[PDB]
Amino acid sequence: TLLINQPQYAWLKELGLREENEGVYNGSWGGRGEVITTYCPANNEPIARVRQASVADYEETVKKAREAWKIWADIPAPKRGEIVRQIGDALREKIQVLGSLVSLEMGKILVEGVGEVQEYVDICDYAVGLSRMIGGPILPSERSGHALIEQWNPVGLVGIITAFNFPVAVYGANNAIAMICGNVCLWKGAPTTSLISVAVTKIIAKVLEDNKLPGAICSLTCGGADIGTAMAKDERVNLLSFTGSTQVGKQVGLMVQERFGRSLLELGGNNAIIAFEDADLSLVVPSALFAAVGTAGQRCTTARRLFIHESIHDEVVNRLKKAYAQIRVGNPWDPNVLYGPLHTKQAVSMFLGAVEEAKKEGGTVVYGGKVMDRPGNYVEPTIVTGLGHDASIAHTETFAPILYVFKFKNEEEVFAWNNEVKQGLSSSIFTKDLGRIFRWLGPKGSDCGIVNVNIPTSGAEIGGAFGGEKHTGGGRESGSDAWKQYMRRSTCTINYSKDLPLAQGIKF
Amino acid sequence: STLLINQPQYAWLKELGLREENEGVYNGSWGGRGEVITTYCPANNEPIARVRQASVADYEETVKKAREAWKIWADIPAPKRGEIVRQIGDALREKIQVLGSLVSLEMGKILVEGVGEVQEYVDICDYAVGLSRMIGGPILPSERSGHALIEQWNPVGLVGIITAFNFPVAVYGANNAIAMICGNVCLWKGAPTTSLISVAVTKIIAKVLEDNKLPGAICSLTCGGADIGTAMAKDERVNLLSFTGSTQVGKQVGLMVQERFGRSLLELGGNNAIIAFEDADLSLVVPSALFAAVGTAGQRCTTARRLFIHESIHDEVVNRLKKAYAQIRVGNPWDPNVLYGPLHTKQAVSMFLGAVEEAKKEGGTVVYGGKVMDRPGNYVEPTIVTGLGHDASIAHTETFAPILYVFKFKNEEEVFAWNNEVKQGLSSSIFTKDLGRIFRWLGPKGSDCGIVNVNIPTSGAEIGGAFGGEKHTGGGRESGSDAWKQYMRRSTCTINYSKDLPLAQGIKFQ
Amino acid sequence: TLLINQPQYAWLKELGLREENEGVYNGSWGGRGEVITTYCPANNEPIARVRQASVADYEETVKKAREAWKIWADIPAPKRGEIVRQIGDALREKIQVLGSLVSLEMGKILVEGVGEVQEYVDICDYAVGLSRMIGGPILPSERSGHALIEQWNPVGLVGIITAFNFPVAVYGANNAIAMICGNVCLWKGAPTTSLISVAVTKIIAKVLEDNKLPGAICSLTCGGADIGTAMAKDERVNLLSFTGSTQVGKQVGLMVQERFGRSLLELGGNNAIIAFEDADLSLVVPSALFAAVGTAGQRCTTARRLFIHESIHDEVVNRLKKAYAQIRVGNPWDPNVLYGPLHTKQAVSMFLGAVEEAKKEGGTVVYGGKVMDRPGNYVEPTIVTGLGHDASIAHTETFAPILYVFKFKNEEEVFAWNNEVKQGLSSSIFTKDLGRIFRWLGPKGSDCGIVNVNIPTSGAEIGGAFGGEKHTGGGRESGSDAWKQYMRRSTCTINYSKDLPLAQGIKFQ
Amino acid sequence: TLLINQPQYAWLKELGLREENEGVYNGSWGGRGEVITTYCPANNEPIARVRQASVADYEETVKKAREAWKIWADIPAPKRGEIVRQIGDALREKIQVLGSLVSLEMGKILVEGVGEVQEYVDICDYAVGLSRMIGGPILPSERSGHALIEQWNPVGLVGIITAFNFPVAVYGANNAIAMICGNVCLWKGAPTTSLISVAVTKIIAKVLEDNKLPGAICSLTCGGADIGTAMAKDERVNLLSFTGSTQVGKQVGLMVQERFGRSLLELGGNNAIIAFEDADLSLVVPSALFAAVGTAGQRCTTARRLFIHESIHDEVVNRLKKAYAQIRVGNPWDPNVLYGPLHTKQAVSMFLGAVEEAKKEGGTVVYGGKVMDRPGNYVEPTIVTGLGHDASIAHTETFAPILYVFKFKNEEEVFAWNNEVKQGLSSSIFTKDLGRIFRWLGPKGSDCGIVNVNIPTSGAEIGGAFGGEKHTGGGRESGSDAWKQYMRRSTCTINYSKDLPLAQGIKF
Ligand SMILES: O=C(O)c1ccccn1
Repeated sequence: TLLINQPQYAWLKELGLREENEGVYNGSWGGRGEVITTYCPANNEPIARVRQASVADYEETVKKAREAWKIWADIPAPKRGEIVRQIGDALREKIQVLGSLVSLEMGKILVEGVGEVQEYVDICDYAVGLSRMIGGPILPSERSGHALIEQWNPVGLVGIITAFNFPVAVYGANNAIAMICGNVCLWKGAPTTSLISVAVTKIIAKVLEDNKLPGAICSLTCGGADIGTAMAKDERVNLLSFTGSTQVGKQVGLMVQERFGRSLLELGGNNAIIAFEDADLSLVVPSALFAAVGTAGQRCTTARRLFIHESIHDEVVNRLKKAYAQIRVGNPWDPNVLYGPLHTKQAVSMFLGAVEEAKKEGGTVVYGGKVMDRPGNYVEPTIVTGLGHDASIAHTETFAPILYVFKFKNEEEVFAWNNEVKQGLSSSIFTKDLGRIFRWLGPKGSDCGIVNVNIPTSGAEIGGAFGGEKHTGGGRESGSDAWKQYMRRSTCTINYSKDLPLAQGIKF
Repeated sequence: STLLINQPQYAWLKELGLREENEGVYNGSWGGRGEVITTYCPANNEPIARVRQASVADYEETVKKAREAWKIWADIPAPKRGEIVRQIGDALREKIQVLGSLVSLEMGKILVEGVGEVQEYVDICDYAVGLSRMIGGPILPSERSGHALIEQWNPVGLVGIITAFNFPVAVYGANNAIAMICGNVCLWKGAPTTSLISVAVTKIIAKVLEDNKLPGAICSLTCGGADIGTAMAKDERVNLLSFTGSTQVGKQVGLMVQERFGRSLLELGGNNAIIAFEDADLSLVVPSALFAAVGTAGQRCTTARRLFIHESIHDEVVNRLKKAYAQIRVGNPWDPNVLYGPLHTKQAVSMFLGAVEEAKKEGGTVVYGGKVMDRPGNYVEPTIVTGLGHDASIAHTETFAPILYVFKFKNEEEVFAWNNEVKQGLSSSIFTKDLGRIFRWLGPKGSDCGIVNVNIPTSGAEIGGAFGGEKHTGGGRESGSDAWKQYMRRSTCTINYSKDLPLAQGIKFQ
Repeated sequence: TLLINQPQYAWLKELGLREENEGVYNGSWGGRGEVITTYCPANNEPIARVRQASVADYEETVKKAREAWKIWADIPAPKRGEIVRQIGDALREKIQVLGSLVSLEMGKILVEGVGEVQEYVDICDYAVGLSRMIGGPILPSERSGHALIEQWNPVGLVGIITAFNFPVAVYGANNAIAMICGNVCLWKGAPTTSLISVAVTKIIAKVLEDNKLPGAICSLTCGGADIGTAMAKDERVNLLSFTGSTQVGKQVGLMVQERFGRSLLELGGNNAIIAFEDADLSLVVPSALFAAVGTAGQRCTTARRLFIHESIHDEVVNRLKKAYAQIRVGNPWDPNVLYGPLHTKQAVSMFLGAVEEAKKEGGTVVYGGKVMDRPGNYVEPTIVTGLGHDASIAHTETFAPILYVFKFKNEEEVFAWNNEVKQGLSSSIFTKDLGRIFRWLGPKGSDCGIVNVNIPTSGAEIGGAFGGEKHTGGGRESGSDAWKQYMRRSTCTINYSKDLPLAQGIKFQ
Repeated sequence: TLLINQPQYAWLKELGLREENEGVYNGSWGGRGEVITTYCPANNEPIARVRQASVADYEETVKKAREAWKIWADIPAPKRGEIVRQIGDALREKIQVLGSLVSLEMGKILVEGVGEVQEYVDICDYAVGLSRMIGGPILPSERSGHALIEQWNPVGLVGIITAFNFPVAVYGANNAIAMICGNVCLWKGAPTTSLISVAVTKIIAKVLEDNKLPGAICSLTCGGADIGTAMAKDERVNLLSFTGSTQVGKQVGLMVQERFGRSLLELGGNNAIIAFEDADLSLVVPSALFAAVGTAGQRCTTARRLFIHESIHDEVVNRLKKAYAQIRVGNPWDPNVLYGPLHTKQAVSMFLGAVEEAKKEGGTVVYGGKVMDRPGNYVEPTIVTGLGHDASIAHTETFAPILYVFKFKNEEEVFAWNNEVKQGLSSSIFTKDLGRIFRWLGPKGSDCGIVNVNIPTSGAEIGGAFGGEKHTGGGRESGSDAWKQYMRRSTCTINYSKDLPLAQGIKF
């Protein structure tokens, strides 16, 4: 009955999962909330069960995490990095089976499930180096006998709320950075990826316990919106990193602002690719396909708007069509598959509604647009032509593989059309024009947090800060100085003299 | 005759271009179709001059003109924008004494502090000029052959700036100089009771812009009250809103800006503590506490309001503080060598009396001061209260009045906790010679504030570092370090200059 | 017969100059060495005289500079920055008359003279900001109870030797940066630009004295090779910044290394411009003209090699010839003059020798190649085609306006030819190809300190670090973190605890 | 008679060592130069033999390294970091046996041998993070339509000459950083630690080979002064990093400067500890012992001068004497051993000469001063009192455990006494005075590259740049932005417009 109780899936026990799993970890495993069953999206069969957090579970866990912080903040940052390095090795030891679980419970293809674990592994290695580097400048005081220094210290407890579509890597990016910065973490993942959240936490818990560290340093409280909301309102959650829908994210942002907390918001995108007349069409067509259909269109960075110069529009559309027809559909863990199911049946319903609404707004389905007749949550990847750039359905983010195609003529209007949506995550132009590229990157260019040239909207690397502007929420994760969001800055002046000169020469 | 600006002894006000009635809207053009306000001298309760504030149409027209000017301003390279800011710096230098005198007249702080406040603006202009050659991000090594990876920084657009009465020049200036070199345009709304100062500052800046053939709306002014501030917080065209003011109002500003996914920079109240350990140099403690507590008549966000003294030295420090308080020269604040001026409004005087009375109700002892002074203007005695518990309600209330609550302590850990227990988190100071204690105060179990000082008072930051607080102080930073990043938007940019398309994390998709 | 005594040169007195000028400043003005007369290269007439430094002058000045350092290093960097700001203002007030002196004594046209002073003004502005910023990171120690910080402190006395061709801005860039970093300076300029060194030193001296600072913070000892050799051997000169010829610079570098001092070497260039087949020729032709004939070809960053793709070589050469013919020649202070004299008579002999050797090596002089028949050191700007890329004359740096033009076909061979010389100062390519640009900026591209795209090889802005690789000497000036060359780094670990955790977990007890 | 042929030392074969080993590696192993035998300094028995490089070997190896660079420089820096990370893992796998070999062939005790490999491991970790970080700023050009960027690129071939006393960690610090910066390396170690050089090179060669990279990326040419001099004069060695004697390093710097190459010089120190009257004597005494007798006084950072305030001089000396007596002498692999032999018999001769000269200069040997009666190069750790601060013998760098102890009265004079020597590496004060600590760190304080408070002169951590000033030569290794010495800076202006504005507004 349960897939975990079948021999074809026995590899699941290599992650320590069983028929019913505790979904609270705070140094002890438990869970007194409702028992959830998660299902495989490729065939709608139940996998295994997870005991979620009650409100009392949440309360005790927050309290144990903050107690653990007293020990953890006293550990020198490079020694904290050593813990994160060992997390990276423990992920390496299980990268194949953990990525297989991502494919089974979430539904993305195996190379992407494994790639998502690799992302976590890479940010661990990055964080280990950062743990010898984080800090601020010593600055020259205008005052004799005074030192001026910028200090950075952990904020305390970092709550981390993640979404279904990257159930490993977003948590990992938040976790590795927050840890070397001296914070403790509390994780609430998507309820429909509870087994993944448990498996990752099992890997981390062993590293902590092997090092005789309190496990609440990386706490887990599986649950739904009630846990998410409690975290948003909890003054003891010093920083709340939220990855999820723009609609829920706005309310998270407001609840955290109400209590003068700190939030890091990673919200939706409505990302555009723009192909100018001089673009390399050998580069445009596969870039569009990967960015539109990768992860069955379920990335925040998924290419949802394709603008093509009038001269090459019909040619690119025809070529994209013949390439969609060759997409290989099947079970996401089957090794010769490019395209798996959507994550939920609700997502199929939303996809179907968006398609029919695109038809009612005057669009033409030139490829796809049908729910597939097969077990699971499969839909056809879809191309829609003929809508105006400001069509209501086009300015809506639908987490589904629907690509809206538009004509354009001049650079100035199409830069404006890129920027006219409420979201601001990723953006790509394809062109060879040197001038046009630097204008794209400049103040009158793209307004997004990711601004790419001759590569698609998705698949960034960990060395840079990841996030967006406008309704994408403003937060950054991973690289550059994103670590600063997980710490508090102090500006510190130390008088080591016997005099008291005042700034600006004030003679009191 | 009744207006100060029409008396010959205050004729120096006209060196700032101020007249009997002044336009309070600037956007390239001077206007003001809203209410006319009269601002008053707190040292003698006489009216100074009038300002015609912004109507709603004025605000609407100014936002549009600023955003039009941004199209031109954003195309000027940063170093050339720095040259404009450098010229603003020179303009303030040439007016520093008479502008500081106006700050003393309309706001009420003493002359060395009014001049010192203009000096901060001059300092931040100098800083921003060098920064205009420096702002940007790293070129990073991509993991992909044939790709570049670069972090770009670009202006957010229109920066709205809302300021308070108690620093009517320096807070605007720190926001303005940094926002300008970062390629933003600005829209200023100051405290209505310091409207002449806002007008005078904007006349200085507008001349530099116009002399450089630039659209004046780059540094716009819309004088007005809470309805204008509320419009700025609700306006999607205001890309970043920097708000300095009360915690209560700032919380509502932050919520409104978050409601529209705007950006906000919040600089709210403090309840700042000085802590003197038993080993402290008392010859640094007593003068430092005096300046931090009675400076600006106790009306700074960074004013010391809580003084923790080790039990072994509590009585002696209190006695020496009392003797120091009695020495303070009181007078008109624009008079050189005056050390103590009036509170900004009559209401503040009443709230001073209110807090003193509540402090007595809660069991405290007024060991010095506590009364209004018998003279013209809004003068109160700088006041010292002993005997309250550290958790007394009146001691957890920011009041822009010169009242210092003094507490005893014994142990390091408890007094760090008492520093951290309040809702605000702006500034903090310990006085001690102990090396370990100092690094613990600066560390993760030490002060939770944005300013963490050792052997100096809570007030008087230099411009080279970032300025701001944590917790209910709102989290914004101004001035130094990389505070400039709050005025720009980061983008992480990958440029494929090859003929292949390898994907991150080595993912194969064919 | 001195120019300074003629009515039309009376503006020289606005710089405090007179008939015979003291060439030593250390708080007081002096000079007991040989008196030198400098001459205007536009008419070979004498301008004025400078009393140079004796050994006793040099000895007394080094001692005074190091005594002043005790005061100067105690002044907070932002307060030092305020001094540099006032130097910037005193330069702005005299920019026209100082530019004019640069034109008269050095010989570059007035816009470049004024523009060189502007460089110094610009870097003052930059340094004022830097004075609030210089320092190092606080780093996380692996040891509990320990702080780990990087401190930066001045080296002490910075000796600065400069050349004739940029007699203001190279000193200025070293000066502003060394000053905000807490160092005192000792200047020895080119003897043929002694009046410019004196006039600059007078402007700075007034600012120091006006601020009640000891004037030896910016000391001057005008002299020849004897003073520069003394500086290179002097253990009291903590950093020697030397701008000049590769030959002299190599010996300076050795002498400083012999005594374990620090040196900043800014030496010669043999800079190439490369025009690919896809280049905007409306960009190539004016860019090549400016880089090759600007300052009469006497910049270290002057373009001396021009690589043009085979397809466009003849078209570019003809357009450049037509462009050379339209250059306006005359007195460099006269309006709209774009080309003035070479700096010395010796430079004119070198110009002629290089051209003869060019034809000997098989070259073809397609334009110029002769001295002009007029007073001063005027030579025709010259274009030579037909040499191989590795001809001897083309690998030698001659401070004369001679442009060597080469054909190429493929990108990899021409990148290599850029890199094949001993110098490594500046380089430039003209192209629209996005991949070619990033390869030129990458590890298999240009090996130079300055690597440009669609602009010539000369005229840098101050925001970045300036200098070259290979025989150019490795030093950097002005922008980015060039300031670190003027300071010493310390790595400082502070135990504030009551324990002694050892690094790498070594248990030794 | 060879220890490697005794079954007692069979653990050496875990490092791939044999009776006769190849001392040249460039992807293949060889060596046509003289065969050197290295000896164990604790018993003067021969360990094994190494075939050193002939000049022909060196020429062949330089050429192969330069060709390998063309491949290596094209590998993206993060992927170069992945190679270094694997090098770090390969060292972890052999840390005990490699640490034992350091103790056997060099002579330091086992916790320090192991700890020296740990330095290398830690710098690999650090460099892995750096590999995603190295580069320069994008700057705002004053010219419209222009970009201004600071690029950093590899210099090419980095020659690395190391010394006997840290035969692993110094090479490692140079190697890990140079690798991620895109350089190839050529290593010439101390002839008397040739077996250590081969063993480290064997570990790195396996990683390179497993990753299908040319082995000459980390070349080795074992040899003496002829190889070292060829490297210093070789224009193909773009950067030469030299750790060693001040006398030899001066000639290396001159030879490199003659050819306009780059050199990084890490030379000797004459390092001082200063104990003020308010110092915690419980910190002072152990720190002085570890810093003075650690590694039998053979570190470049060894404490050789101890300045004690007059009021506490006698009590500190007496307490140090009572402590030196409890130093445990034995073989450097025997357990609980604090103190081993000197590296050579010549070092013993220099030791006796220095003790004899110190006595003739008026010093009193208050502890030690004599050769130990046992096999190997053992000498007693020695304390000398009574000398003036400028005594001739105290201003020699004798690489042996002799601590010269001086009195002082005032801060200004003893700071000057710290600074009066020719070397400028490490320095340390013990005090509680805030004002004195910040003066020591400031412009009138220590003139050294390492400036410590309440910790001794040795044992620095990898996060900061390591090196000294004055006759210590000025190079830096390891942390902060020391990576910049291994790369070349370029300032790059890109005109993406159709206009030609000149800098400073010059109209031509
Ligand atoms: O530290 C202070 O008192 C603060 C500084 C910035 C402007 C307002 N006042």
